[PDB]
Amino acid sequence: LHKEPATLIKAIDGDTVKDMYKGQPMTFRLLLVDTPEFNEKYGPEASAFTKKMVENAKKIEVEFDKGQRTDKYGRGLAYIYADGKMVNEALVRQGLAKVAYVYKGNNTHEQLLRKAEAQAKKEKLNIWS
Ligand SMILES: Cc1cn([C@H]2C[C@H](OP(=O)(O)O)[C@@H](COP(=O)(O)O)O2)c(=O)[nH]c1=O
Ligand SMILES: [Ca+2]
Repeated sequence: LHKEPATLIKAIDGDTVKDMYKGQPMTFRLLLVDTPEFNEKYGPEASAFTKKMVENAKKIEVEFDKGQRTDKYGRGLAYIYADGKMVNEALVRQGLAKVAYVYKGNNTHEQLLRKAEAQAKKEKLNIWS
């Protein structure tokens, strides 16, 4: 896998962000996670966490996996990095997302994320509280 450049257009919610990628706007859905909807418990906290992480970064990157790059809604499927730190992993490590939507052949970072989930659970953080 490799990181590619993008620029934030707009944080959307805990697991979606609108970035410009190769000069075109697109909405990215974070691989391998599920944050609560805004209307749900922890949903606002997830949205706020992702927003601050992407808005504060000097450098946003996208990393596609080995399989599907868009989902059925035309959303990009990627791991997103903010100054080198993976947003997907950070959300899981803080108990603000579950590991979810693990489809075969776009699951390169599954075990990293699962390791983070286990530690969030041990710490009884947020969703695990
Ligand atoms: C994360 C992810 C979601 N999806 C689709 C599955 C779900 O379809 P359904 O909408 O039919 O439930 C939907 C969940 O995304 P959200 O959690 O953003 O709603 O996105 C993928 O197809 N591939 C992915 O890697
Ligand atoms: Ca969601």
